[PDB]
Amino acid sequence: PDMDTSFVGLTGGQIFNEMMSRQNVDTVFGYPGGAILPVYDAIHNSDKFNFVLPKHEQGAGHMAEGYARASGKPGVVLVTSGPGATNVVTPMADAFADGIPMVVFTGQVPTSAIGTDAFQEADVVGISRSCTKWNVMVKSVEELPLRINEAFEIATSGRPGPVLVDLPKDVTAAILRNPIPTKTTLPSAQDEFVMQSINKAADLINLAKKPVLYVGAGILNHADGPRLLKELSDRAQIPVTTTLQGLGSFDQEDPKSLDMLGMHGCATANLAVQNADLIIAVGARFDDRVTGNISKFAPEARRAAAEGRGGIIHFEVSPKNINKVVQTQIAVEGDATTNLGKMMSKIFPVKERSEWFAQINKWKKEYPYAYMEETPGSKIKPQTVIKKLSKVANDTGRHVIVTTGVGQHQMWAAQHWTWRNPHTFITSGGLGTMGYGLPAAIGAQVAKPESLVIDIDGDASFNMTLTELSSAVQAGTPVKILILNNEESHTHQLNPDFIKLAEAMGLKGLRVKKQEELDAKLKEFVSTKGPVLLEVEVDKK
Amino acid sequence: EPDMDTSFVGLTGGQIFNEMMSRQNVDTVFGYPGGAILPVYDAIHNSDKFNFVLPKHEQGAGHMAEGYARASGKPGVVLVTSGPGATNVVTPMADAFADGIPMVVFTGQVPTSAIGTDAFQEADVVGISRSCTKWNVMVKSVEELPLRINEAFEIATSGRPGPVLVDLPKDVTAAILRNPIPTKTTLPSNALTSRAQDEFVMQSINKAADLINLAKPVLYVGAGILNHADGPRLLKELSDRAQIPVTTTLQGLGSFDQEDPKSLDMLGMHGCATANLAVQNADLIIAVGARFDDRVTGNISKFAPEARRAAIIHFEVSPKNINKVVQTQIAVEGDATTNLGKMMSKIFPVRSEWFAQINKWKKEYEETPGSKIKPQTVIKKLSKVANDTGRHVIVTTGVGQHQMWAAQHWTWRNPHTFITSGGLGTMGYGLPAAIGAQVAKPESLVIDIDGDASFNMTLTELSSAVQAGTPVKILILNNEEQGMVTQWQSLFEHRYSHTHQLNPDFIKLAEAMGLKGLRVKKQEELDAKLKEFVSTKGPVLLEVEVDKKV
Ligand SMILES: Cc1cc2nc3c(=O)[nH]c(=O)nc-3n(C[C@H](O)[C@H](O)[C@H](O)COP(=O)(O)OP(=O)(O)OC[C@H]3O[C@@H](n4cnc5c(N)ncnc54)[C@H](O)[C@@H]3O)c2cc1C
Ligand SMILES: Cc1cc2nc3c(=O)[nH]c(=O)nc-3n(C[C@H](O)[C@H](O)[C@H](O)COP(=O)(O)OP(=O)(O)OC[C@H]3O[C@@H](n4cnc5c(N)ncnc54)[C@H](O)[C@@H]3O)c2cc1C
Ligand SMILES: Cc1ncc(C[n+]2csc(CCOP(=O)(O)OP(=O)(O)O)c2C)c(N)n1
Ligand SMILES: Cc1ncc(C[n+]2csc(CCOP(=O)(O)OP(=O)(O)O)c2C)c(N)n1
Ligand SMILES: O=P([O-])(O)O
Ligand SMILES: O=P([O-])(O)O
Ligand SMILES: O=P([O-])(O)O
Ligand SMILES: [K+]
Ligand SMILES: [K+]
Ligand SMILES: [Mg+2]
Ligand SMILES: [Mg+2]
Repeated sequence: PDMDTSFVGLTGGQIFNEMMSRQNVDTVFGYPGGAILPVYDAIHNSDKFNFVLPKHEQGAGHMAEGYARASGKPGVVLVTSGPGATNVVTPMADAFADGIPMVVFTGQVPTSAIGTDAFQEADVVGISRSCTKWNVMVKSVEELPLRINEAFEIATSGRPGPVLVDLPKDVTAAILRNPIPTKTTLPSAQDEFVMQSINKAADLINLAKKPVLYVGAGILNHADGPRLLKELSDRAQIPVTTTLQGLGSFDQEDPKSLDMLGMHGCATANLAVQNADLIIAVGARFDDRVTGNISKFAPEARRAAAEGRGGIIHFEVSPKNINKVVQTQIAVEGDATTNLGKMMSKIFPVKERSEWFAQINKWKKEYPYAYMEETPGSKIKPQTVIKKLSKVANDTGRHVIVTTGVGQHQMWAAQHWTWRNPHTFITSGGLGTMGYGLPAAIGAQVAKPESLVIDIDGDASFNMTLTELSSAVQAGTPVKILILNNEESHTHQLNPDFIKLAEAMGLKGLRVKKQEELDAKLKEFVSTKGPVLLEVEVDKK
Repeated sequence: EPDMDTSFVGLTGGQIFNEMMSRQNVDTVFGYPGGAILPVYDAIHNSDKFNFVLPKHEQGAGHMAEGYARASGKPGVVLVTSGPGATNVVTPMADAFADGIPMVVFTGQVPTSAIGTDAFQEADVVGISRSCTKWNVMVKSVEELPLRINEAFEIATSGRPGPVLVDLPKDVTAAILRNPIPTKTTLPSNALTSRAQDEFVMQSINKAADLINLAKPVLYVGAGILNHADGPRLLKELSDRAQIPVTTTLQGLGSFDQEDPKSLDMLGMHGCATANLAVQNADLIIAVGARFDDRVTGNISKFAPEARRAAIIHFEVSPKNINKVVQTQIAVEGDATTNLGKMMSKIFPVRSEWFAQINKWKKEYEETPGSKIKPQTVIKKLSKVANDTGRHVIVTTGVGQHQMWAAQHWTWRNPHTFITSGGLGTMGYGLPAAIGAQVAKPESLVIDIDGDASFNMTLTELSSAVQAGTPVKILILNNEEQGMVTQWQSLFEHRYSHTHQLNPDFIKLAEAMGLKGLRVKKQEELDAKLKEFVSTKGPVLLEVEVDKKV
């Protein structure tokens, strides 16, 4: 057996510290507590890590999600036992539904006390079983490195997701006395069937006359995904449409872009999909919000399949989701980016699809998706605020990241903003957690310090977690908080004075009541150095 | 006909739910809207038969419900939507579970036909809340709705009270009851025994009643005694008769008037030193509605010397707790209060060497003008000011040093007046619990003695207080200068700590939320601000800059 002694003499806390470094972790979100003290002190006292403190553990969890989605790295959360652990359940469930990599470490009462109704003792492993890909309770310090490495491996492989590691106080406070297996300290057949599927899929794409790329979140789980997607779209001249969670993976300013697909997407995108002979699904799960009545989804693709000249190709990483909603002609199992890479050289270069694009461009100017404009001297419409802010943001030339709350403003943000860069739309889709906006924006800002981070929030959503406003100031994250306030069966909620709230929290507050002041405020909003909140009184829902 | 009930035929799940709440004597519901719970939400929200309290975050709803229950004696009813709505009430359920607080949580769920398909906002709530509820279930059909509701309330309020969860699929609550259902399933499972039951209990009651009289004793009373209306009343009678010293756990505070000369006050490590000794200088420890927390007896082995010989009576309700931590001599299973009445007769009226011994031990155990303000002084002065109003006063707190100071330096007199998170110790509990308590006792003066870090956890509920019209008095003992994490300290006792959270301007926050804000920086302004604080009509927040070296 290959043994290692480099950790002998250290405490669980220092080992934890060392393991984070080996995992390339430089940011940790969390809140202190007695049970997690040994680890907290180690991380909090090291200048090797940036410890971000929220005002509520839920904040830590959502901040970690924002961090992960904007960086591509797993979000690390550190909290204490009992209430500390239960306060991160929503964020774990949220991350679980959206497939976001997150590693949650929770302090626990001493192993000797487990199952005695000790103070702040909770069956966290049991509580988080359904909202984590995997969880475990470290039983001894020798086991610590192993569990950490497993946690990171699982959280970042297959469909990314959250994992939880329960850390008993006696275990993290103990000192490693014995050497441990070297393997456990270092990070991390059908191979033929998959290669066959890649060939078959290449054959279908080369064969297609009116193909469509239906792209989702999966393409963002690899740094080169968006690049290879563009390459494939250019090489075979294939129009590209994305899901809500796929926004940003393809430049919407590109001529081949169909924009968002679904009951809330562009008519043109929905048409291309209903008329296509081949649909190439890349990192998307065919949600009914996208497909509509499944039995009537992609009729021309079905016909092609029936006649042996098309159908549906699905690049999926999870075997469980293959053929789950729709029967597919071909399924390429595994990482979408990797497989698109292996398939590129097999794709026949297509000079043009004049007819297909003619029909598409015809629908574009035939169904110009536009909301109901605003009548002079009247309540400001939210879609307008978004279309405009998008322009103002764009004029700065900076990299822009957008987070949102949950509600009507969420869909408007998705629809009326012009997406161009990957990892720039961070919204809660799977679970739809109100209050996500602010903390996710803070975490995204910590991940991309130079980026302009905007949170397009709703008034009710914003109230859920507005206490994190002071956390933004403390963390030095200059997030731009936009609140589309449409508050005048019918649950009228009382809102605080958002501007006075902001000032009370330590930020600059701005308000807009009339159309004649919107443009100036939007510019000041985006131009302000430091965190700032802008409330725009908008027309009732 | 008592066989089938037809009164609900034709109604929707939502109206049935509405009717069931009435049969359960529910007039208050805390919750937040969402698509999955819409059918029920609309029914409750549109009825003037119920007061629907809206928080800004579901966690607020849960803690508000706990405060409501502890101050009223009734179960706290919570109504939330699926997914995030359900997961946001997990902490409050875990909190209520640890402190044995009756709470009925109703969560909207995706249609039964969609269960297990990863539908939008679908969560295995029954699985998530299994370890933090006494019982839970997912209603499968509208005919089953009345049954589950009655079971939920029965379980939440019997044995050791606790939280229960009822998962409500949208299609089920939106459906209309077409067929009749058995009357048994629609009648509340409210609350007779046999000679076999009466004898078994009476047996242990007498055996215990003997070991009592035949001894010279101490009452170790806890939260259990407050779970019966006439609980504390019989506690006094049993202390008067045989002249017995009464000591309470943190959760027992208020069960016995600390004015009476027989009060040993609070027990445990952060308790009055006198009590800890009296618990040793006692020949017989009469445990009443307590669970011997290790925080009450660290040296489990060195616990109760004089009582460890001539035979530790235990009036417990859950057999699963008897002889599961400490070792008892006699066990009087069942409701404490009830078993006390069933033992009042067998008690021989009356001790002088007992008091003298204590009074001495007790008689054996401030700030200078110009220096920092001490928390203890704030609490003692506030207790006095509160008392001078003559009103019924209820106190809630956050979690931390201020929690223990509130317990120690306040003078407890009335039952159901100290509402603090002891079992789970949930920071952020103060404000929402105070709002719920206020809704339960509209005429009571409700004070939340909070800490700055704890208060930040849930300060968004401030606007909820204004909206609900609850005139809660929020006291924030801000000691932000000392960190909330100790690195090291002094033996003989300074504290060096780290991790300081940046607090917002509490006064400007209050004003922004719609309340009156007050601040105290110097000792020379404390008394006036305390009086204004308590005298202000409407919700008000008072921040007192306190010494970080206390
Ligand atoms: C009222 C309402 C309206 C909505 N309208 C729309 C709409 O019009 N259009 C729209 O798009 N959405 C809409 N949504 C959102 C929608 O419900 C789904 O949440 C979302 O579209 C799912 O997107 P996704 O498939 O890209 O991501 P996910 O649900 O995260 O699924 C990603 C898929 O990719 C797979 N995957 C992950 N990583 C990899 C990898 N490395 N390699 C290969 N595969 C991988 C996953 O296993 C999974 O199958 C709406 C929601 C609501 C509440
Ligand atoms: C920093 C800190 C310091 C603390 N210091 C102290 C301290 O010094 N002293 C202290 O006491 N606590 C202290 N606590 C609180 C402590 O952790 C426990 O939560 C508390 O002592 C439990 O009190 P209890 O047993 O009275 O109530 P519970 O924990 O609620 O237990 C009640 C018991 O009574 C039973 N019961 C319930 N209803 C009935 C009924 N109707 N009839 C009969 N039996 C019934 C229950 O089943 C249970 O066994 C502290 C907490 C913190 C965070
Ligand atoms: C934690 C949580 N509670 C409840 C819901 C149900 N819900 C979905 S959208 C919505 C209202 C959103 O209001 P607001 O944030 O103001 O946005 P708007 O739709 O007005 O833009 C609610 C209550 C939810 N998604 N999450
Ligand atoms: C939700 C939650 N997170 C963390 C803890 C750990 N914790 C216990 S006391 C405390 C600090 C309390 O600070 P404050 O509220 O300001 O009170 P003080 O002790 O200063 O009076 C913390 C962080 C907890 N009990 N609950
Ligand atoms: O300080 P805690 O984590 O023991 O409450
Ligand atoms: O309104 P929701 O709960 O369906 O998002
Ligand atoms: O309080 P500190 O340790 O974060 O500076
Ligand atoms: K767009
Ligand atoms: K006292
Ligand atoms: Mg709104
Ligand atoms: Mg404090």
